[PDB]
Amino acid sequence: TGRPEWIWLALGTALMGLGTLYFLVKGMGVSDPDAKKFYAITTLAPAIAFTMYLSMLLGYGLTMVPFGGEQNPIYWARYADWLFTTPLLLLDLALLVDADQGTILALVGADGIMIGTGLVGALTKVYSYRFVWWAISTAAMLYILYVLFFGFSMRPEVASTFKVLRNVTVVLWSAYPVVWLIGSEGAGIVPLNIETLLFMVLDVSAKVGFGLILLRSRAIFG
Amino acid sequence: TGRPEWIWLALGTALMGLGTLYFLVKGMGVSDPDAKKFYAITTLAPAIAFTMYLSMLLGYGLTMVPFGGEQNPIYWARYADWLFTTPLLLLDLALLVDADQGTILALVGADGIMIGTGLVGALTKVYSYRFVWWAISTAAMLYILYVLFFGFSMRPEVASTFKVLRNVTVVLWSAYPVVWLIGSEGAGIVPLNIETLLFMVLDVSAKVGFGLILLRSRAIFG
Amino acid sequence: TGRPEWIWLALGTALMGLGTLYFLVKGMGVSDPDAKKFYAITTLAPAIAFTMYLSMLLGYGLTMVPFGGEQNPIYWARYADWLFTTPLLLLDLALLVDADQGTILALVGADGIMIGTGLVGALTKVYSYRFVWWAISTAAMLYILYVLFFGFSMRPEVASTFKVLRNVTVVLWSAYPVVWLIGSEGAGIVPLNIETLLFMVLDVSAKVGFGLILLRSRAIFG
Ligand SMILES: CC(C)CCCCCCCCCCCC[C@H](C)CCCCCCCC(C)C
Ligand SMILES: CC(C)CCCCCCCCCCCC[C@H](C)CCCCCCCC(C)C
Ligand SMILES: CC(C)CCCCCCCCCCCC[C@H](C)CCCCCCCC(C)C
Ligand SMILES: *C\C=C(C)/C=C/C=C(C)/C=C/C1=C(C)CCCC1(C)C
Ligand SMILES: *C\C=C(C)/C=C/C=C(C)/C=C/C1=C(C)CCCC1(C)C
Ligand SMILES: *C\C=C(C)/C=C/C=C(C)/C=C/C1=C(C)CCCC1(C)C
Repeated sequence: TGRPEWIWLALGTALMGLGTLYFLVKGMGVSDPDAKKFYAITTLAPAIAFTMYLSMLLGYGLTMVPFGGEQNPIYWARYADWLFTTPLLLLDLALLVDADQGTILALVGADGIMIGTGLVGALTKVYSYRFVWWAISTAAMLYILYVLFFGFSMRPEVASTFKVLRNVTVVLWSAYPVVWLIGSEGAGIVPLNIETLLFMVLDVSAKVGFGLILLRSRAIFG
Repeated sequence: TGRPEWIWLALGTALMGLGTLYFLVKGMGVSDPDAKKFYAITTLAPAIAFTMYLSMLLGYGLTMVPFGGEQNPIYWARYADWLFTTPLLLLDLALLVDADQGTILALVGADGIMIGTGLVGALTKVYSYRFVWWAISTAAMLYILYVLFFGFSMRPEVASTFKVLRNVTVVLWSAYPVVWLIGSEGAGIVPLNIETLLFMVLDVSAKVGFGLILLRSRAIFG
Repeated sequence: TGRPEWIWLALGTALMGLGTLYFLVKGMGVSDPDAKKFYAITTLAPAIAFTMYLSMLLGYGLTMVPFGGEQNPIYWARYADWLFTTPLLLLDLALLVDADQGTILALVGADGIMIGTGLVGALTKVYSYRFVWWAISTAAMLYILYVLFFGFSMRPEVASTFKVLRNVTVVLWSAYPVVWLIGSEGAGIVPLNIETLLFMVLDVSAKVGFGLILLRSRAIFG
């Protein structure tokens, strides 16, 4: 359509949907409780992602925010996307190590403050305050990843599995605040169509790729 | 008032409130844990429903959406209603059969995508895309009901109880996407005042009736 | 800034942030599960509160509502604040006595109807209906506190601890609907800058003070 980033919203819609289906069919048959939790958690993300990517593609997940002298297109559906799918990722990581509730409660709460303050940053009309919200949202993320290491006697399956998804996690998660800071929402260094592609690349890798790495091990079975 | 559907919003407000009270007084005395969960879940729905029906009655739960050449009155409070009360219904059904977490997580998540995409459909200005959101929301519902049967060794109390509320569930739940598709939100086949009545009839039967069928058995006691 | 209540939004921002930090550092080291839940719950509130107080301070958490012949400044971030932090308080109180799920589900649900209908009251343009929402929100709160006493064999630690925070709870919680009713949102008896101070005084005492009373006892340790 008229928006150059359309192609990347369409490709991400497509990869999120083909990914959930894969996951659905993959999930049919399974009857292991625990396994019935990663499939759930793991399948729902691009499931939710699918709808949120489609809401962007069709234009619903978009709003205009004025700042720095203009009308900046802002896809709030991302935050609705992540606010629902980041704890799924942290729940998959959490259940993985068997985290006590107090820390899981601490992770999703920092999580909604992370997405929550990320979304506040996204829609704040005062340019310099956008970077205050980023800094608090980055400190919460920066907080979560700190727990993601020394925040916690596991089986060598889930654990080695835990190294991967955590390292893929720091790099992936930390890449998100850099793309925000450099794209149209932040300094405006990188064009929205490139930022959209970077986010869809992280989202598909986060949703589908990270998905394709977790459930393909017996780290998930009880 | 000026809106012909007012009478049905007022009657539903009334039946939701008299229903929660019934449930409240009914619930006082009870000290069985499990039983303390159906009363909770079961009472809260028309409790929440009451407030959401009243917000419609008083006009707050209403917004105007342009499409197909006009300003269509849209009661978003329904989705806020269902987004909060449909998992209560699925939690009552779920706890009922004792569903593992992975499937309960899978049901509420499809559930918020169901209400979530239903609400997206409801407020999307592009007429043909409204029917795409309906189709995904119907596929999630269509998904949930599929689990509602072959998605799972129970006592003959909860189980026979489970036949009822599930069958009342498929017919009730499946009636909702038909009323949406045929009313003002969808094809506009049926007037808003008739659609409102159908929804309030399903909502009262869903909230109060379905309520009046569950807790009046020892299928709920531990 | 131009708003006289700014000073109180700035002080509350500050006290909420210094308070979470205190709590964070206090929380580092702890490895007791249960204790890892009060710190979580307890720390997150002024954590969330911090961001919501800052969103008010910077102007984001504010909207204008017309009624009684004018444009009344309304800080919706409070409800987003409380909707997220009141169940944390009730979870701290709940876990404290070890409440069965049915009642905890019943408390947060009345809770979101309390904040939920409080927020509806806050943004309703019809003046007399604002007081209907207050009355339902007060009845839910009035409901929660009723459970807060006779809504439930505990250790003399958590229990005596329970007397305090509950009594501090009724007075604190009940003070909130009085400040609402008397401030700019309600009868307009008390100026917004005084109402803001009263709420920040309750919020800081609720978030930080109530915080500073709970975790400083072994009522929290397992
Ligand atoms: C064969 C299997 C395992 C999966 C393929 C199903 C297709 C849809 C989504 C999965 C695609 C690829 C794996 C995810 C990995 C990535 C790091 C995602 C970023 C790349 C984006 C475009 C490149 C191609 C791919 C989408 C296959
Ligand atoms: C006597 C008991 C069990 C309940 C009556 C309390 C009143 C309020 C709500 C309950 C009403 C009726 C039972 C619910 C069943 C229905 C299928 C609802 C649809 C009907 C709507 C109008 C018809 C009358 C009734 C509301 C009694
Ligand atoms: C020394 C410790 C325990 C705490 C101090 C850290 C500072 C920040 C927040 C804590 C402040 C005070 C305790 C909370 C109690 C109150 C009833 C709050 C209302 C008072 C507001 C202003 C008065 C001063 C104080 C904020 C210290
Ligand atoms: C969908 C999956 C992933 C893991 C999404 C993760 C996204 C982030 C981790 C976001 C952090 C953000 C922060 C830290 C800074 C401001 C805005 C963001 C929301 C992009
Ligand atoms: C309040 C109780 C009940 C069971 C509500 C159930 C409602 C639905 C099941 C809705 C499904 C919808 C779908 C399937 C299609 C588009 C829009 C709806 C939200 C009405
Ligand atoms: C942040 C901590 C506390 C305990 C906040 C508690 C707030 C209330 C208890 C609010 C009740 C309200 C009611 C009862 C009446 C209408 C509006 C309010 C939301 C202020």
